[PDB]
Amino acid sequence: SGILVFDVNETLLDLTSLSPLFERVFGDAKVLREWFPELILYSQTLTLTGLYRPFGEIAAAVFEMVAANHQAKVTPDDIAELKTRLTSMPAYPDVAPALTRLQDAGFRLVTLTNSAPSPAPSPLEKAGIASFFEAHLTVHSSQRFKPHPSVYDSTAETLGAKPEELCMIACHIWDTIGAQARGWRGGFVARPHNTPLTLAEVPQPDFIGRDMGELADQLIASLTA
Amino acid sequence: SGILVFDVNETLLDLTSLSPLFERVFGDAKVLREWFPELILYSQTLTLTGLYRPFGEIAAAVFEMVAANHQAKVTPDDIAELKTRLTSMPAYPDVAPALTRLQDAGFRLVTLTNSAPSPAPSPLEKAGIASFFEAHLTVHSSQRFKPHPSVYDSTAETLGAKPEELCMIACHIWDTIGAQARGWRGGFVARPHNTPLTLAEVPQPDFIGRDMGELADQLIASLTA
Repeated sequence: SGILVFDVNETLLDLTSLSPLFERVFGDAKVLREWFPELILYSQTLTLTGLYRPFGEIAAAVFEMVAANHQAKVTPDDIAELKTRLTSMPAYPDVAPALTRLQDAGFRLVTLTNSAPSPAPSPLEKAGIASFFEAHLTVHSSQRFKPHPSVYDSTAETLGAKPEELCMIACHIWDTIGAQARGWRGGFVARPHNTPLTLAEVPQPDFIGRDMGELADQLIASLTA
Repeated sequence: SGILVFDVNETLLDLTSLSPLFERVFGDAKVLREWFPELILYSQTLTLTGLYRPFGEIAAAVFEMVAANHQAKVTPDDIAELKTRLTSMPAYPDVAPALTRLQDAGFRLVTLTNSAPSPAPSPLEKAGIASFFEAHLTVHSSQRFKPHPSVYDSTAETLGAKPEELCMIACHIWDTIGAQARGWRGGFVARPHNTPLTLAEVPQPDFIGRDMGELADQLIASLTA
């Protein structure tokens, strides 16, 4: 049927589980929606400038920067808590059922994350959904972050797959744009606080679902059309 | 003496002048600090994937996306207002004095912006500070945004200048990182809600000021130390 390549943080695992840390440190859970795009921004800046550091180190550095920007106090224990929550986000309840149906439909399932290879147990293992996937790939071998082309290309090469066989699944349009620019298909799942970007000559996702169930429905239905 | 290459939006011109629009549309002026990094994120995503649209178009599209993320209504009026405000930000009071001091100390002054060329009068002309600068450069001919190396390289090329003669000045650490990776110096001015990113292996700015006056102190001091 094809190979479905899933983004992990926010797409499969619930980023809003971090909200209490932001509520406490900043007095405002909404700062999550400042910090996260700043993290992605700086990951792309390092990539563009020829620098690489593991994603989690950037996450901590950006948390400290955002703290400083809000004049909010941060301790070594706050950073520890950030690590704890970021590496242990629970799976949305729509995930295990959707992955089950995609497997039943004959799709091969893979993950691809900006996060560095993790000591066991990984975030996916802690969430109890790691075993759905035949491979768990990361940006390690590319030393560059999404949406750099090397990331998708090295993934395709690793899987022995052509672009036409692959579909990148994410709640981040930057990730689907990245994959589609390399000739993959893109499937967008509309997690809270994520919507597509409508901009001329920027590719729109091939599939859109309001949640993982609906996206899976569309992926499965497109097999019979 | 050297050439000082200034970022424009937020660095020289006051981005908080947009706050009332965010207050009206979102009920919360602080959404400025979610939209702006999303805008920079998407500018770098387009650059990484080989796509280009003018910065203002991205700004509008990201405004619409952030609005949708907040379930906030957006009208054509709001979009025209964003355009008007983004092209009419006033100069901070500290700018003209700092530029006068730097010019009188013998520095050559240039601007470099992600923003596309405008018809006259430019935002810098309207703000009354365009005359300090010998050149006004943009990423538009490069069709790539900061911090892509092409931006800084094509700038040095246009000026007929060597990297050792150039210093990038910005309140955005992504911009200084971009320039320093090309062997320019970097000068950071700490505009409200901007602070440096402390990350191993990523160069710190050569010069740091809490305002343009303090940064100019440091630049001027470096001439005879």
